[PDB]
Amino acid sequence: SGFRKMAFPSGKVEGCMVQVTCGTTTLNGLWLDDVVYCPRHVICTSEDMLNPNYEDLLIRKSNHNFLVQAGNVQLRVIGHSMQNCVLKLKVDTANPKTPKYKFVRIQPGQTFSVLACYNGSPSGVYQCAMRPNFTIKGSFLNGSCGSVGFNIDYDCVSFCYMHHMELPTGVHVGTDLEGNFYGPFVDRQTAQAAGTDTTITVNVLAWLYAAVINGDRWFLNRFTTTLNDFNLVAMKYNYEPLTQDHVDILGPLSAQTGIAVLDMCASLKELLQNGMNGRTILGSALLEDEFTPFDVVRQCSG
Amino acid sequence: SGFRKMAFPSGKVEGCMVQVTCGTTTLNGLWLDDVVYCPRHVICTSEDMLNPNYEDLLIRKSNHNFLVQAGNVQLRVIGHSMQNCVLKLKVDTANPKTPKYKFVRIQPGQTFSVLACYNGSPSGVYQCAMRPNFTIKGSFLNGSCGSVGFNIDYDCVSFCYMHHMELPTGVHVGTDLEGNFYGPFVDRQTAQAAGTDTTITVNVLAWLYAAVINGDRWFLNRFTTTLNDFNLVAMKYNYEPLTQDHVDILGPLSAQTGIAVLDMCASLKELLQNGMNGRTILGSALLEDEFTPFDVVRQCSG
Repeated sequence: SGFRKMAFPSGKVEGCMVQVTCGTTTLNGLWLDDVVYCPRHVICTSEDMLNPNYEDLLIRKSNHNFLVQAGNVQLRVIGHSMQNCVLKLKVDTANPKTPKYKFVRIQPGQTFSVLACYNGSPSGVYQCAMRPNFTIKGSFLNGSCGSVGFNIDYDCVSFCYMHHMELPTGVHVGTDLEGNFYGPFVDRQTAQAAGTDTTITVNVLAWLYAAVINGDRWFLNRFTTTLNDFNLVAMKYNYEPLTQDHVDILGPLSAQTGIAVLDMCASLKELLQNGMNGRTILGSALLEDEFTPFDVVRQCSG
Repeated sequence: SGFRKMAFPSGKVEGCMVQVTCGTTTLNGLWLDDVVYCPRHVICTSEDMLNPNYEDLLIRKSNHNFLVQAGNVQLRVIGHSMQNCVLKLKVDTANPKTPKYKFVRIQPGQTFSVLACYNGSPSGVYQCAMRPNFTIKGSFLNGSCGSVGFNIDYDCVSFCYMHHMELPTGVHVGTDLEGNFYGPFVDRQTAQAAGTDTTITVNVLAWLYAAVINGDRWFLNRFTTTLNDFNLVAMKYNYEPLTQDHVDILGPLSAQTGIAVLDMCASLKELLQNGMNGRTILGSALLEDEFTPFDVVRQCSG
């Protein structure tokens, strides 16, 4: 037992991380087969980032302007291409360490592991959620751009995130591996509004189930509720509205615990309206929304 | 910016994890050079764990009773030995993936990454602290025994923990890699008292520094305190007493922030006596003690 915010083992991704240099700027890239993926702002000076014309800036670069280094190995760049906001550098060598992989565009509220890297070298791994407003609350310093987020499904690494920018607000934004930003953001150093965030209700419910499974039951109450009544409270507290799809996803956890989804909603309602009276749930004094129903089942069944 | 509970990249450790089977019991082992390390209770039935005589139980085993599997590879066991509470199985092949490594006995209050494994396969990685009372609050299911905790220092993996048991209280206990338990625990299924825990004060101070660095400054106050006055409050709140060694370790963080250690102690005092008034610090509604001063500096300087 016990419940931890758990990342995926990072080895498979560690083998794909490289350093990419173009003029003065250095950041991380992802080396899969004979392609290196990295943020296209690797081609920008710090002055350029105020208002870059990426097409013009890239036209001034040739294959040999891109300096790609895997550990001490140098890769030879034989093609370059811009797809949305990623650069794809064709290199002459297939990464011997390419895992089985897919590129996926995750949905807001889903979770993934981030391997934070600097200069193409891994620093740490942590689990995080794509917020409803498509930001992430990460740990990313200068040089972390191009670090990637992923999930693992048996043997297969599903890459879902490439880090591009820190907003002035301190939250993080980035793209899928086809270079499309999550959310309304652009790769330019301007004020950008993320817009209102909300709490991922189905994940909070999943974590309350996790808590019941682990012995934390103090929040179970004698009430129930309706979907529409619960959603009136969700709206007041800036929780995402609960739908039947969410109810369905919680089914297995409802079955394991013998607690009906709508009864758990009633417990949650009481916590929203009354707080936690200084108590804790799985060591948190707040309601945790960074576990999905799948995260909880994985962790509970090994 | 941003501050996350960050594990070390696990690849180097993933390559050393194997499955060890002896009679019916299967758990994880650590394959380094030509030795496999695993918990000695791999030789126990579930009945044996009430009161095992490990010497007698092992005398009934031969090299060929130990079934060691790395992925699909089978290792051949050519020697077996019990050191304290670990078994050391000599195998005929050196692990080609042995990283540079050391075995270390960490001190209470230090942190490490855990690669949680089942059947010799990695499931997840997370960061945790050795509690003052030498337990850990992990996520460990049946089959996770032999999973290991580690730190990485450049190229070198310092293994510090092997998981052995879940206490009835739900906390986790284990050994260093020489097989000596941390704390007063034994590898027997009996009630075992962990004894009073306390909060790792120097780590809470380190995390308040982390918060200042990241913009969370609301808790900075106009007071200061003495070491002895602060320690009178620490004792009341079951915080470890602060010493000058701890003050010294916080020096670099005091320097970066321009906040004297004793002034940060005064902020902490006020939080202990007044709570957090429903506020948060780095997204936590509680005082976090699972970051060491070194953890904070690593994360702040990449």
